[PDB]
Amino acid sequence: SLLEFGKMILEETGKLAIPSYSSYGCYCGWGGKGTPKDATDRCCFVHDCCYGNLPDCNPKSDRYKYKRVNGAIVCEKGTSCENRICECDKAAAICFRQNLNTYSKKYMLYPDFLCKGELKC
Repeated sequence: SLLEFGKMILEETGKLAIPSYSSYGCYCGWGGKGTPKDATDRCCFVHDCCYGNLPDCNPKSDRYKYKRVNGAIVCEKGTSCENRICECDKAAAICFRQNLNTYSKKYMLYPDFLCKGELKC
C-alpha cells in the first residue's frame, strides 16, 4: 500500500515520503509524461512502470508484508499481487537510497508543464 511504501522509503532513506518523494520531478508521486529529471526521478519512472506491469493489482491500497534480514528487504509471501507490489516498492526504495547522493530540492514540487513527451516503459 502507499502508506507501507512511505514507511519503506523513510526506513531506507531517512526522508519522509511526503514531501520528499510525493511531488518530485516528473514521475514521483503523480507521474505522467516527460523525460525524468535525474536518477531519483528515474526511480519513480521505473516504479510507475513496475505498477503498470500489474493492471489487475491495486498498489495504493493492497497491503503486503516484508521483513529485514540485516539491512535487506525481504518480501514475505502474500497474494500474487502483494508479492509483485512489494518487489516494485522494494526496488524503488533501494533505488532512492542508491541515488540520495544526487537528490535535488529544486525538483521538489516540480511544475507539470516542464514534463513533456511520452517515454516508453
